[PDB]
Amino acid sequence: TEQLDVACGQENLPVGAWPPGAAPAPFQYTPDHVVGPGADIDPTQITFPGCICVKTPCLPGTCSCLRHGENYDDNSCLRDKYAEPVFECNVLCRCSDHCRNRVVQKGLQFHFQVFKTHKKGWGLRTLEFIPKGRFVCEYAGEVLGFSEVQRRIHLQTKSDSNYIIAIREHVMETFVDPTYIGNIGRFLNHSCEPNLLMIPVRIDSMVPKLALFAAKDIVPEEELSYDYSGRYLNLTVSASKERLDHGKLRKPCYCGAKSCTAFLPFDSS
Ligand SMILES: Nc1ncnc2c1ncn2[C@@H]1O[C@H](CSCC[C@H](N)C(=O)O)[C@@H](O)[C@H]1O
Ligand SMILES: [Zn+2]
Ligand SMILES: [Zn+2]
Ligand SMILES: [Zn+2]
Ligand SMILES: [Zn+2]
Repeated sequence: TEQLDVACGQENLPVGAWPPGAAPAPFQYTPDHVVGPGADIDPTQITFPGCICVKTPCLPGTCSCLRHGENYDDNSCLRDKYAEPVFECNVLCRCSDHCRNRVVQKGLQFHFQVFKTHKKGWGLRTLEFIPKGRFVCEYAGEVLGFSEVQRRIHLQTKSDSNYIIAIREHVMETFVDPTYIGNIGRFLNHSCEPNLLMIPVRIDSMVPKLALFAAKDIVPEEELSYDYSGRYLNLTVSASKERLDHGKLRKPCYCGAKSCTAFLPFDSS
């Protein structure tokens, strides 16, 4: 039995695996964050009451979800010292599901493929063109507390892929770990010159979605990457987004970028 869809039917579109007859190490798929040990906020619970727009579209000035201008353009592309927080209209907003401020919530819109890279283990690539600015995928998994993070990191062995990420927004802190239960974003490799940008996007919950948007046009078969240090295009003091690992060895980076630093920029413990 060859597993056709790495996402197990749980996303809008299947995600294939390559090469034929090869599959990544098993994990439990989830399209969305789930509660993990130490989480104090259930990421599935509604926290935000939404906007009051019902008679006319949600627009800046009148939509309490759009207090910092439109997040997205009409093609659903992300527009664009302190960073403006992004809120989508949510399950409680009475605007229609066509509202231009509903984008991450709509889910995957491209066909991706988990594939064996030359030196980085499995990665994720697109099988189709993705326009600059378009939502690509979340990085979703168990939402953990700080001590649980510490507990898991300290067990990371030498060949372990490291997946926990720490999001700090200035402090709101969110730890997401798709190691055991996670979505397809867990397969994104790091690049020193990546093609995705991660933005914390709030929808129903105070626990943000870690939404990756295309930072440039991405062509078919192009591998999808983001910066594990979270520095790429991160030009405010407001939001650090750091992948964590254990141990003092600096792991080599094989991203191939001209500005490669030669090391994978985990925050080590
Ligand atoms: N630019 C890069 N250079 C070398 N290894 C990388 C890399 N980006 C990601 N990795 C590898 O991928 C791990 C992060 S999880 C990313 C998916 C992973 N390659 C997998 O097969 O499941 C890293 O710990 C490292 O093993
Ligand atoms: Zn509104
Ligand atoms: Zn709204
Ligand atoms: Zn709306
Ligand atoms: Zn690199």
